[PDB]
Amino acid sequence: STGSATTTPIDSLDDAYITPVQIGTPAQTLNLDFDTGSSDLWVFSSETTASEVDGQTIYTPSKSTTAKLLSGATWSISYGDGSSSSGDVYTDTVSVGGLTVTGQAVESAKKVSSSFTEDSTIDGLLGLAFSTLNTVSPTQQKTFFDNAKASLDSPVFTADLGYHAPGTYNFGFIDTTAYTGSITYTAVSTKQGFWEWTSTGYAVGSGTFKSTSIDGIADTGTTLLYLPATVVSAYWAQVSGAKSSSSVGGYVFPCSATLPSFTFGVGSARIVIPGDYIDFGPISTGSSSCFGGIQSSAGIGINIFGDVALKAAFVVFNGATTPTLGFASK
Ligand SMILES: CN(Cc1ccccc1)[C@H]1[C@@H]2OC[C@@H](O2)[C@@H](N)[C@@H]1O
Repeated sequence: STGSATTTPIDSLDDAYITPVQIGTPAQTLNLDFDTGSSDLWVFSSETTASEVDGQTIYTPSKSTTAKLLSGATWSISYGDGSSSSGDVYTDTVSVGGLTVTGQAVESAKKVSSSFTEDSTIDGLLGLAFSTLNTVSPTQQKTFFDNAKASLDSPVFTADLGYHAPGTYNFGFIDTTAYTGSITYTAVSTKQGFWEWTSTGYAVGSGTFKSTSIDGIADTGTTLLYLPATVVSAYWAQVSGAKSSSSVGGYVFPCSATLPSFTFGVGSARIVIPGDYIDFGPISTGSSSCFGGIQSSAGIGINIFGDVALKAAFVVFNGATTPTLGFASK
């Protein structure tokens, strides 16, 4: 089998991407944030505290003839940005872009933090990291990808995120028309449950490439590119007037600036992030200070190749027995 679904930015800044997902019988379509940095599929639901729902589409398991309570199972997750959610669990039929999994754990939110409530366009998350990170207790549950894997033509999914435009998540096949040149594959460590890999270095604009190992994770659920402070300082030093602002929470730059590109290494290959991708606009409406798309990872504990990096590439998440990651230009 295969699946193919379009993923769409939630706003004009590409802050996140939503992908339609069919849950239950008859189908209830929810728009979920596909997140290669976590491993829970959870949704706003008829069980979510009423005051914490503001415009989201909810899953109502009582209206699904294939929904079954996973008795005794609960979940609770806290993300790196300080957001959180928790609840109980159903199993149900879940389809993404024509690919169907029966008996998928659908984690029903009873509680969500303010950041989720305030985002009316995101009806839940669909985790695509390794199932070892799944928070369901006392019986850990598998991701949609893990459940689908044996049935897929190939045990892979791909992320093809657009810049200020829709893109595509494919399951079970590699669309050879979707990228230019060749795909360069690189080793993955699953020791922390992430798609963790090591970039071979970086360049700023037309500058010389710096060969240096940068360990990080491929995370579609993170908006920006988080890299070591040395790297990030070298980038913003090429933008007149750019500075790190404690009050704002990162590097800002004059909105009148033209941003340089940023290149990162994948083995001997190079992925170029255009400067425009690194612009996240005025810090507040009408401000002439703009927020940077490359930020320091120093306060995170891990480097994160988020959407700013990933949208510059065609990315293969290879879930073979020994997983790997592939990057191509496009
Ligand atoms: C749950 N977050 C997305 C989100 C979606 C909607 C509202 C608020 C936040 C992020 C969070 O920031 C980085 C990391 O954790 C990421 N893997 C996760 O997807």
